[PDB]
Amino acid sequence: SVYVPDEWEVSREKITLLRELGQGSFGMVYEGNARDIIKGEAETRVAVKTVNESASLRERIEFLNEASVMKGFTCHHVVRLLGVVSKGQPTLVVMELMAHGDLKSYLRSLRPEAENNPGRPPPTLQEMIQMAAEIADGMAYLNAKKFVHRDLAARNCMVAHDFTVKIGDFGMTRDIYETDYYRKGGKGLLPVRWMAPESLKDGVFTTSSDMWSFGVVLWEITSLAEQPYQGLSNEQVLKFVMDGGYLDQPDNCPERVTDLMRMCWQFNPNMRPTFLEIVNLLKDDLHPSFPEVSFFHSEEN
Ligand SMILES: O=C1N=Nc2nnc(-c3c(-c4ccccc4)nn4ccccc34)cc21
Repeated sequence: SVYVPDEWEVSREKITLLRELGQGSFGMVYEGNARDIIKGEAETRVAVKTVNESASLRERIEFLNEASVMKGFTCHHVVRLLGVVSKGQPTLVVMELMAHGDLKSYLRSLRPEAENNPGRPPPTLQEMIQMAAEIADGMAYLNAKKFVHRDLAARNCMVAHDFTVKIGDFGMTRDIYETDYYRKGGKGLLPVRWMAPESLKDGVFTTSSDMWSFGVVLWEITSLAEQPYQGLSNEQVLKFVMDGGYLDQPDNCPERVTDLMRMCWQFNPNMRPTFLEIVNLLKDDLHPSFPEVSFFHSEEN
């Protein structure tokens, strides 16, 4: 419980909170305007995440330390941390704004019956491949930095103003999608419907179990984010998957996407593909901008 201010610290005076976006599991997230936060931009539309005002000083420290995990990361397909306001109150962290929010909420809005349907039809095959490659590229970047995500899921991806999908601001959906988590004392909140068998069995998270979860994200894309194993309880899901079960393809699932899921859900984790291998499989079928922005095509890879 210490937070030392660094080069990410920004003056509170630069940040204006404009409207609520939604409740993060630790506090309200707002849309804001930030002055002189990005070099070359006089002003930037941002998201800014806070703690609940009921939070202790130590909880604010823990919040900032958890948020700071993202400081090292620079990838087009991972949501970017822009600044921190730790001095005074309220505690703020300023993030790249993702205009269409989290991918689970977004996908659900595309259901024909949804009250908030934006008029956009469900994703085409080309759109799904594009999303898959973007998610896999962000994940490849993170895994290359020896970072294991542990909670890859549509709710933890975000959708930008230009409809690019990115790995979302980390750990932001435990309130809006609380039912996606099974609390198991000692282990904390477990996203059991997204977890690999060895993670369920042994509490082990690896890049190979991130790949398992990627398979489930593809399933959510093709099902418009139904609950995986709907109508099994959390304890039933945990046993089902440990015993070798995995998700059946949604109705009308495109074959190419089905095949990706099947690779992700191999029982032996050493047999699953890597994220770079996923991007390699998809590379010839993407927007022209992809090689300009991807980790996969970068000298860093
Ligand atoms: O934590 C974020 N970092 N960048 C973001 N961009 N957007 C949102 C966001 C969220 C949101 C996502 C997760 C938790 C809380 C709020 N909802 N939303 C609705 C419309 C437009 C944007 C958004 C959240 C973040």
